[PDB]
Amino acid sequence: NAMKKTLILGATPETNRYAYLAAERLKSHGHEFIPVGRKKGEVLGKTIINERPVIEGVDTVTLYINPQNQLSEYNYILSLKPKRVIFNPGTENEELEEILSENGIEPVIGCTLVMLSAGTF
Repeated sequence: NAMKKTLILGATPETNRYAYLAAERLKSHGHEFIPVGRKKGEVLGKTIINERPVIEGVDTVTLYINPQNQLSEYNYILSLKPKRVIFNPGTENEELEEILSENGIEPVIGCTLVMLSAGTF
Protein backbone atom coordinates (compact mmCIF):
# COMPACT_ATOMS: atom_id res chain seq x y z
CA ASN A 1 0.00 0.00 0.00
CA ALA A 2 0.80 3.77 -0.24
CA MET A 3 2.92 6.06 1.90
CA LYS A 4 0.74 7.75 4.50
CA LYS A 5 1.62 10.84 6.49
CA THR A 6 1.22 9.57 10.04
CA LEU A 7 1.03 11.64 13.22
CA ILE A 8 2.00 9.77 16.44
CA LEU A 9 0.12 11.22 19.36
CA GLY A 10 1.83 10.23 22.59
CA ALA A 11 5.32 10.18 20.98
CA THR A 12 8.17 9.32 23.42
CA PRO A 13 11.97 8.93 23.14
CA GLU A 14 11.86 5.82 25.43
CA THR A 15 12.92 3.04 23.03
CA ASN A 16 10.95 0.29 24.80
CA ARG A 17 7.65 2.13 24.40
CA TYR A 18 5.21 1.24 21.63
CA ALA A 19 5.04 4.85 20.31
CA TYR A 20 8.79 4.58 19.70
CA LEU A 21 8.47 1.13 18.16
CA ALA A 22 5.77 2.59 15.84
CA ALA A 23 8.00 5.45 14.66
CA GLU A 24 10.71 2.89 13.81
CA ARG A 25 8.35 0.66 11.80
CA LEU A 26 6.65 3.63 10.05
CA LYS A 27 10.03 5.05 9.18
CA SER A 28 11.46 1.77 7.87
CA HIS A 29 8.31 1.37 5.78
CA GLY A 30 8.86 4.85 4.27
CA HIS A 31 5.93 6.71 5.83
CA GLU A 32 6.53 10.27 7.05
CA PHE A 33 5.95 10.18 10.84
CA ILE A 34 5.28 13.24 12.99
CA PRO A 35 5.95 12.95 16.78
CA VAL A 36 3.52 14.90 18.99
CA GLY A 37 3.02 14.62 22.73
CA ARG A 38 3.90 15.99 26.14
CA LYS A 39 7.28 14.24 26.60
CA LYS A 40 10.43 16.26 25.82
CA GLY A 41 12.99 14.82 23.40
CA GLU A 42 13.73 13.53 19.89
CA VAL A 43 12.42 10.44 18.08
CA LEU A 44 14.70 9.24 15.28
CA GLY A 45 16.00 12.75 14.64
CA LYS A 46 12.73 14.70 15.02
CA THR A 47 12.02 16.97 17.95
CA ILE A 48 8.79 15.85 19.63
CA ILE A 49 6.25 18.65 19.12
CA ASN A 50 5.00 19.71 22.53
CA GLU A 51 2.48 22.24 21.24
CA ARG A 52 -0.48 21.35 19.04
CA PRO A 53 0.13 22.88 15.58
CA VAL A 54 -2.63 22.07 13.04
CA ILE A 55 -0.56 20.18 10.48
CA GLU A 56 -2.04 19.81 7.01
CA GLY A 57 -2.33 16.55 5.06
CA VAL A 58 -2.24 14.04 7.96
CA ASP A 59 -3.59 10.70 6.68
CA THR A 60 -3.51 8.77 9.95
CA VAL A 61 -3.33 9.76 13.60
CA THR A 62 -1.90 6.80 15.55
CA LEU A 63 -2.76 6.99 19.23
CA TYR A 64 -0.48 6.12 22.12
CA ILE A 65 -2.23 8.07 24.91
CA ASN A 66 -4.68 6.52 27.32
CA PRO A 67 -8.41 7.34 27.07
CA GLN A 68 -8.27 9.72 30.08
CA ASN A 69 -5.51 11.78 28.37
CA GLN A 70 -7.39 11.72 25.04
CA LEU A 71 -10.14 14.00 26.41
CA SER A 72 -7.93 17.09 26.10
CA GLU A 73 -7.06 16.06 22.48
CA TYR A 74 -10.51 15.41 20.87
CA ASN A 75 -10.81 18.83 19.22
CA TYR A 76 -7.17 18.73 18.07
CA ILE A 77 -7.65 15.34 16.43
CA LEU A 78 -10.83 16.69 14.73
CA SER A 79 -9.02 19.88 13.55
CA LEU A 80 -6.42 17.66 11.83
CA LYS A 81 -9.24 16.10 9.74
CA PRO A 82 -7.27 12.86 9.27
CA LYS A 83 -8.64 10.05 7.08
CA ARG A 84 -8.13 7.55 9.90
CA VAL A 85 -7.37 7.32 13.59
CA ILE A 86 -5.75 4.10 14.94
CA PHE A 87 -6.57 2.94 18.51
CA ASN A 88 -3.52 0.84 19.50
CA PRO A 89 -3.85 -1.62 22.43
CA GLY A 90 -5.08 0.05 25.59
CA THR A 91 -6.15 3.28 23.86
CA GLU A 92 -9.64 2.04 22.87
CA ASN A 93 -12.24 4.72 23.55
CA GLU A 94 -15.79 4.14 22.36
CA GLU A 95 -16.89 7.76 22.81
CA LEU A 96 -13.96 9.01 20.72
CA GLU A 97 -14.58 6.35 18.03
CA GLU A 98 -18.20 7.58 17.65
CA ILE A 99 -17.22 11.24 17.63
CA LEU A 100 -14.69 10.48 14.88
CA SER A 101 -16.97 8.33 12.73
CA GLU A 102 -19.76 10.97 13.21
CA ASN A 103 -17.38 13.52 11.80
CA GLY A 104 -16.47 11.26 8.84
CA ILE A 105 -13.13 10.07 10.34
CA GLU A 106 -12.58 6.30 10.32
CA PRO A 107 -11.77 4.86 13.75
CA VAL A 108 -9.68 1.63 13.44
CA ILE A 109 -8.90 -0.68 16.37
CA GLY A 110 -5.59 -2.51 15.80
CA CYS A 111 -1.84 -2.44 16.49
CA THR A 112 0.14 -0.18 14.16
CA LEU A 113 3.03 -2.71 14.19
CA VAL A 114 0.78 -5.68 13.29
CA MET A 115 -0.91 -3.61 10.61
CA LEU A 116 2.37 -2.66 8.96
CA SER A 117 3.45 -6.31 8.95
CA ALA A 118 0.06 -7.66 7.89
CA GLY A 119 -0.09 -5.23 4.96
CA THR A 120 -3.20 -3.53 6.29
CA PHE A 121 -1.64 -0.20 7.32
